Amino acid sequence: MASVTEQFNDIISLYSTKLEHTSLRQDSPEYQGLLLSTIKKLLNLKTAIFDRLALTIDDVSTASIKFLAVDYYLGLLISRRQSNDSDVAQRQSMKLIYLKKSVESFINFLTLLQDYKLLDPLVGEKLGNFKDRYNPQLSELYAQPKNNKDLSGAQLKRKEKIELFQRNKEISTKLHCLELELELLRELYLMRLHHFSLDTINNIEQNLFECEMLSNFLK
Amino acid sequence: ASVTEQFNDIISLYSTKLEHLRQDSPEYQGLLLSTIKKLLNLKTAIFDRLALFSTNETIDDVSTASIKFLAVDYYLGLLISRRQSNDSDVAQRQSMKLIYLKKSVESFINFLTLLQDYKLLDPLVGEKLGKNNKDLSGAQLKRKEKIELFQRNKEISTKLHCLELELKNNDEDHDHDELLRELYLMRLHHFSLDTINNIEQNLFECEMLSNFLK
Ligand SMILES: [Zn+2]
Ligand SMILES: [Zn+2]
Ligand SMILES: [Zn+2]
Ligand SMILES: [Zn+2]
Repeated sequence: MASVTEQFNDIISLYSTKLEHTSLRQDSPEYQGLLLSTIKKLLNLKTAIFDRLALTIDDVSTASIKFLAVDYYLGLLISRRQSNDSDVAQRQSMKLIYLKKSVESFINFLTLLQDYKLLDPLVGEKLGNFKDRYNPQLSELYAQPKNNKDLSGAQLKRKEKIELFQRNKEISTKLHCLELELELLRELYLMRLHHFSLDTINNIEQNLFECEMLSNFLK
Repeated sequence: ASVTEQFNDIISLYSTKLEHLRQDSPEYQGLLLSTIKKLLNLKTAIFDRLALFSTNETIDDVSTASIKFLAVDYYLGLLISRRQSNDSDVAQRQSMKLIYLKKSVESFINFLTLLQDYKLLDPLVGEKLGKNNKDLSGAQLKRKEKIELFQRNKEISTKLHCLELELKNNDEDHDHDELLRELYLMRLHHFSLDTINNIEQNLFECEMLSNFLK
């Protein structure tokens, strides 16, 4: 519906202008209220595009390429949800559900790019390391030091992080020069997905760590 | 019975049953509490009664067999770290945990101060001694992967390892008292790193808990 592109564009704008960063309290009903309706809209859009219109990357028309990011944006929005339930257990437990759902969306997104043979092999190696795609482990994303003496383990982790970081910076700069230069459109859209897939690894790490940390306090 | 025998038993209890199965259990928390109580009473005896470290002005005035007592505050930090409420109410548990972590930090800092008093505190440790849940978790993550910590732990562990072997390796039947003492003091150096570590972990957890309220 309406068009799908305009709808997507409005969603992304709400995200960038009001939901990515806020000056309001994140537990505020004004913030969560807009966040929730945004998500509801994006979920409706996914159904419209993927289910009802039912849309190789050669096969995708230029303006449709944007939509491969719907799960990315669901990832980003969902990780930001918070409950205001008076019940403290319920509100904390809900947070874990949000982080779980955010990560699932993020994984949907990578899996989709992989299905289109678009996935940076750096990102794909990480995606592949999940023994259970639906139960992904922070221990599968990077090598982790065995203990607090494991210098090699820690140096290996730093090596893998630095490689993520450099690659992310590289694609960010390529995306940046493309946006500013704005035939190029198609390249921009593809580069944008590229930057998203790298960003995703950071979000998946942060959410898995954050989830594990907040979970211990409920145990 | 004596101050020194009470200490070895407290430490042995910790190492065997309290350091690492079932932590929410009344049985574990019961044993943790009695051990903390014993250790606080031993603290009163050595620190206040005997005044061991207020009356021996220099580290060399402390006997080798009494160097071990410097770690009292260290073990109190550790024990207190592991205290948990088993109340059905989540908010009570979490607030009770906040309190414990705050009290474990106090002991740990007490331990470093005491090492500082004896001019034994490592210069790096010394300068360490003297935001929502997403940002805290983010910050923790990056701190936890800093190299300096692992490099330093590796070093001290190998120094420790070699000191123990130099102590044991003794076909000549020499007096290895100077080495024994070096071992003990190095072990406190180790503890001091683990303390800075634990203090950060606790402060992070304590800040996370505090967020849940504001
Ligand atoms: Zn440029
Ligand atoms: Zn989770
Ligand atoms: Zn050696
Ligand atoms: Zn605190």
